[PDB]
Amino acid sequence: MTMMDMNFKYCHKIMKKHSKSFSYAFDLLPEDQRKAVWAIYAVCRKIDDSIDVYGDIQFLNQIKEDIQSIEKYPYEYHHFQSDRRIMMALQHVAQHKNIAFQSFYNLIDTVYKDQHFTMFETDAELFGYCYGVAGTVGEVLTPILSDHETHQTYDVARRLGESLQLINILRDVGEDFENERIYFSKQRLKQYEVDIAEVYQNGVNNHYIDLWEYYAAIAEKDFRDVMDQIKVFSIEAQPIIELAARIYIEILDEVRQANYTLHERVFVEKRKKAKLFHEINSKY
Ligand SMILES: CC(C)=CCC/C(C)=C/CC/C(C)=C/[C@@H]1[C@@H](COP(=O)(O)OP(=O)(O)O)[C@]1(C)CC/C=C(\C)CCC=C(C)C
Ligand SMILES: [Mg+2]
Ligand SMILES: [Mg+2]
Repeated sequence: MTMMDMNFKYCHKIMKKHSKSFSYAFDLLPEDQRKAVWAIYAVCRKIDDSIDVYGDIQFLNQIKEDIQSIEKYPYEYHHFQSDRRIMMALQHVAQHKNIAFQSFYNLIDTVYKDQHFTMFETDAELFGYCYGVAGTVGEVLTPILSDHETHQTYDVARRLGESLQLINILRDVGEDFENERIYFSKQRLKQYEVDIAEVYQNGVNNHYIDLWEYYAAIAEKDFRDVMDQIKVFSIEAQPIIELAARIYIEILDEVRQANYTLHERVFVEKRKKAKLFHEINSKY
């Protein structure tokens, strides 16, 4: 029951706490891959949460320097500046897998940027943001969840990450609005004649529903194209990745069934998640 085990179990704790869908899915991987996913998760979570620690970029620059120490000196003992437990585990993972460190740097730049948030002019900017926050995560995970990483593998993984993020945005419209974030593009908002503030005030309508469903068709189409290439991923990871996706896809029906409410976070019941997994296991 070693010190390293304790490091991973802490990372596990962070993921079960914060990520109900992805926890449920990725914990079903073999031990060595699921532990690698916990570690990558906890690093990404620290990066995403780092600003509201003091109020400024301090903890974030520490995280980055810790990651750069590992990249540069993967086998030396580091006195980590941010979170020792998470960084020891990432270092362990890096000694065994070809981590794309530039994908973590991309994620971190995206977090820096989001301080001076400004709304996206076009869907092209929005999709670029999706890459920064979530495509990158797919990239980091690639060597973990596939046997032989090629460009096709990274591509599928990126596309998956980016559509899960688009689903995320689609679940959290109202919550995001309260935090003075709107993610739909000004182009697409103007086109559908939608003022998010107005809809947060007055309830949904046919305009907002149409704009919401525009982006949903994009996420679902991207989901289907990923599923068609599921076989880039190792045989053990295939069903797990399919479940993670299906669960997050189900969030879209949850939004619908709640009439596109901007005043709560909808969710897929645990008992539903198990149903989807049952469904997926028959196939496999
Ligand atoms: C490392 C791992 C599993 C996740 C990343 C953990 C973090 C925190 C990243 C910081 C930026 C953020 C917040 C991104 C959003 C994750 C959901 O937020 P979370 O808060 O956990 O859950 P929920 O909002 O539902 O409560 C997201 C949608 C990206 C999901 C992308 C995946 C999974 C790659 C798919 C490709 C393959 C599997 C090849
Ligand atoms: Mg969360
Ligand atoms: Mg969100």
